[PDB]
Amino acid sequence: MKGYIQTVTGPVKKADMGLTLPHEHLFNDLSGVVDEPFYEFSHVLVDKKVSADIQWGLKYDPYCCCDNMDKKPIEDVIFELNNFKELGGKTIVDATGSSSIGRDIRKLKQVAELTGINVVASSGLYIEKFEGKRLADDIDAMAKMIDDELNIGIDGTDIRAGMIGEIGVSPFFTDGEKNSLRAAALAQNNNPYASMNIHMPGWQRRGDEVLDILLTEMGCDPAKISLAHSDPSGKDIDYQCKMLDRGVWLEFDMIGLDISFPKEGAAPSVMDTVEAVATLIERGYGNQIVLSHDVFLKQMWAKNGGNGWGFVPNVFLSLLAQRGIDKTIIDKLCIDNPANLLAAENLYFQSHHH
Amino acid sequence: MKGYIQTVTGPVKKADMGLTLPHEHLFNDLSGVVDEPFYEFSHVLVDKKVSADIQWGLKYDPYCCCDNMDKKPIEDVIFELNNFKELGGKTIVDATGSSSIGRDIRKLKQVAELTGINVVASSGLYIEKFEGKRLADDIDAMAKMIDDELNIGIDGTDIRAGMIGEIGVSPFFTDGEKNSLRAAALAQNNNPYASMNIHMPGWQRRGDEVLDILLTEMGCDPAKISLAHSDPSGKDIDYQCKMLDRGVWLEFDMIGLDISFPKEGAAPSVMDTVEAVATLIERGYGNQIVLSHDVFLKQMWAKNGGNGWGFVPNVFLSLLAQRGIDKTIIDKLCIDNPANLLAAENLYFQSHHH
Ligand SMILES: [Mn+2]
Ligand SMILES: [Mn+2]
Ligand SMILES: [Mn+2]
Ligand SMILES: [Mn+2]
Repeated sequence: MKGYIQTVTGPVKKADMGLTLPHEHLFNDLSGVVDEPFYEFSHVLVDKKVSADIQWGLKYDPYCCCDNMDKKPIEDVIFELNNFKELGGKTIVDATGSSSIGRDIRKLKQVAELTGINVVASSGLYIEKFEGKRLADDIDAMAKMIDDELNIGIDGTDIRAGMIGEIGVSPFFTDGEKNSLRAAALAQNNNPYASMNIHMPGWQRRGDEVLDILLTEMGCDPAKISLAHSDPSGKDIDYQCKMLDRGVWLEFDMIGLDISFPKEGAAPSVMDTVEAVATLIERGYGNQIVLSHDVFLKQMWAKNGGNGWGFVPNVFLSLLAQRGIDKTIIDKLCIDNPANLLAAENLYFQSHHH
Repeated sequence: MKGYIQTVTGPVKKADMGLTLPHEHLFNDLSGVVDEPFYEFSHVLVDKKVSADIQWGLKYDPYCCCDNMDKKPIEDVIFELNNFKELGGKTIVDATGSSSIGRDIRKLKQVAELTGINVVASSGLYIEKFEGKRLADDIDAMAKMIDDELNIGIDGTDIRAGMIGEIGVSPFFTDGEKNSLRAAALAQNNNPYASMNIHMPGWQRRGDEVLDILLTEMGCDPAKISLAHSDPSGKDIDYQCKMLDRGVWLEFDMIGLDISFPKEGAAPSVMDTVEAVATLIERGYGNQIVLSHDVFLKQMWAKNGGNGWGFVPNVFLSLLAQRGIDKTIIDKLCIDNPANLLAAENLYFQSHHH
């Protein structure tokens, strides 16, 4: 009851969230993991500024380009956000939950004030590759940190997070990552409105072991848990329905990503995901799906020839409609659904303790 | 023997062609078939100038945008060509073979002179949708026209074509289109160095009936025939090998196209085509494959965030190398192969008659 989201400028009631994107990165910095150029052509990308003129290459080796991986200028973030705003965009979640990946709580507040968009910050440790020993801390300590960031503030400020995540599960699902997941669960069970977004290794099928921890062991409310990067398992209907049957949300947050990673594999096409999401809706699971773009690289901005933050509510929703999905469901996918995931009260834990 | 290509500034010997793109459009104009906006979002595209900022939409409804479909400014063509030149690009084929689709023989010559790139013009009637009654002419008359454009010149000039094509076979393969194919065959059999490029309905499997006409009926040299738009049949190995076994070239000319057409279907991904082409090479057919981009819309230019004319020799070739194809074959795919298709002498017809 009384569902709401804690934004960077205060609480917003569930009914007031409107068109919402539940998994994006407004301010992140991946500067400490620029990769060496992977291919013979990649060397020319390395020191170049991201623009439309190098999409040809960035779509095959995004991580070799320093600029692509560097901090995001506020001017550029606001320009791209004004795109979403023009379509009736009202709320956006920054899933940059850790200093490991450049969370910038003060710029998030700045952008909310300038644009009037509801901006939700996150708290959560990422994969061991970025976090190192931070995942080896006591689970209670890690949980306390997340609890403080949700209820008191971040980085010495009074600006609070509204989501737990994105919690890092790597393709190696390390013992530290498992510890991190347990800490996130403890924090969630102390915070009646907080959803938990899990970064999944999308080209793997690790959902059952993740949910054995969150659901079976830690006793979390499945309706407050979302599995990120579900997109690359979209052809695997049996796996996806198995997860949905455990009561969690599947998040297709790579819509319009349009990049091939030299290691981890190539992102599904928009049409691939249209078919997956449409088939899940036909199977009765429309009320358990959320959609986003996971903008996390400068190449993804529309001003650079990427798809930006308008693509899901404008293009993808139109594609679903052409595929014959009913308008009533389509209208829920980017409004009611993310509002319920992010803001509905937990059914198992309705008190916040000290 | 003595293989060569007739370019817009004169003959170039086969050995001097270098890095060659055998299927592109430098100057074309599709202004008379702008489609109505297909989707709810498409209306904003209609009157906008193509830029990186509307790729989001043009990738799903390219033909509704008037600017995208209009004539190509020479400044823009030269900028994009200088990209290819920088990679050692030496020769490019404009497959705009008809006034129906805006062939501009004088601008082709202009660009060759300004850039030093060997530019090959084409002669050939397109699909009935564009050509109408022009396909209902006497086959001998149609053949004479193609013969004159190869040997005397185009549009009152002394600038000649060097390729027959792209010959229009629509998804309806009309009687007119069949007539057009026969005229192209007659012209080829009178022109010992001219290759014939057939626009195929790529999401269909019409190759056997096309080749029954060209090969069985008209007696053409299969080694001078290329089937365009083979890309969307790349998963259909049995069909593709059946065509290759008849001795013709398969052209994968949609590499880096990255567009979904609302009717005809979505283009294969670059990685899809990497796998198809690699598997054909592993099957022994590497000497029967050519590669191109089919740049035909302003959205495809690199300056707009498309992949431009550098993508095949830079990115695709690197991808094939990562997939473990041998360098000796990779070096042939964009040099020896297109030179042989375009410039080798016909084995069946070695005299030009009047
Ligand atoms: Mn993630
Ligand atoms: Mn993310
Ligand atoms: Mn064509
Ligand atoms: Mn073409």
